[PDB]
Amino acid sequence: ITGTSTVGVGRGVLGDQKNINTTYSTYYYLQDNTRGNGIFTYDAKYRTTLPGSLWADADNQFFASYDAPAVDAHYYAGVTYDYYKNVHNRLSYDGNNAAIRSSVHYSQGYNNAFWNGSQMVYGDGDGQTFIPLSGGIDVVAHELTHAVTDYTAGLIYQNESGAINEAISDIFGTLVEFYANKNPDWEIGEDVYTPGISGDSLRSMSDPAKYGDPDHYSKRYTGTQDNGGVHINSGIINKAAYLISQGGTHYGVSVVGIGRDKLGKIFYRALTQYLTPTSNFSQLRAAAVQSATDLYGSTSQEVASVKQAFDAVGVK
Ligand SMILES: NC(=[NH2+])NCCC[C@@H](N)C(=O)O
Ligand SMILES: [Ca+2]
Ligand SMILES: [Ca+2]
Ligand SMILES: [Ca+2]
Ligand SMILES: [Ca+2]
Ligand SMILES: [Zn+2]
Repeated sequence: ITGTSTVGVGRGVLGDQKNINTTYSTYYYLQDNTRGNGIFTYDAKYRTTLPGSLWADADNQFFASYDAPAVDAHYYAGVTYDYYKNVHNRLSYDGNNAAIRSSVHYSQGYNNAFWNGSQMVYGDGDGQTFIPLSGGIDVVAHELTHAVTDYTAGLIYQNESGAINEAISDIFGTLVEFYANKNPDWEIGEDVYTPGISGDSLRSMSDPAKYGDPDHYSKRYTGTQDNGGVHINSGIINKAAYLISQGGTHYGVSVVGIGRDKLGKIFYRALTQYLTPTSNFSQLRAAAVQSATDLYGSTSQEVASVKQAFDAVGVK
């Protein structure tokens, strides 16, 4: 909407206070004009119609329970925008400052969040498996990274290309979590998963097998569930990315870590310059090797570590 840029204050899903960029015109709207062509957050009102209504508030204070998922969807979209702009010189998901739109309170008891090809969508969870999913910065950034993928490599959401698509979202969701630097880790969804269970998460990148996901190509899922295992076989690539950054020995293969920032540079270049809609895991390895070669040189430790990491997870 047309108005003037303002700064509200609210509390997120985990009870933390934060300032949010709003717009005033009669009401205060969750419309952040400071980033690209705007970040806009909507109320889906427990329905499945999208996007719902642009979030309007009478006083620019967002401390009600019902407000919390909107505060976090809006704020964490801003953090994710900042990460891509400041770290990768990418202006929003399309590289041209496309407006970022998110809807919260999607459906009833909905245990998921997703990018739908046009916008972000967040359920509130059922209160047992999940609390409102926008409370997880890694979840928000995972979603939005799907938008980046859609506009770049275009990885089809099935089989190996879909598992790469998912892993790319987990990698950058984690790197955004480190960027914000609030309790960062290599787990996915720990801030919103199972409020009644401490210390767990939806997935682990450092040890995917802790939740039954494969950590070696020989253990890949080959059936048809989950679009051919896109959230299962992602563990193989997540493990490789974790090893590139942090190092380790895995199935008797040693990997010298090169750190998160270089992981991000290598995978961002692979995603935006080398991957295609049907890339498989072997092609991802080649893309990462080439990206590291472009950035650091063919004889570099970075190239050697990328090769080590894919060797460790059985991808040639
Ligand atoms: N038990 C647990 N914490 N996670 C299981 C599911 C992990 C991954 N396949 C998925 O996200 O579907
Ligand atoms: Ca209010
Ligand atoms: Ca964390
Ligand atoms: Ca995490
Ligand atoms: Ca939990
Ligand atoms: Zn995803």
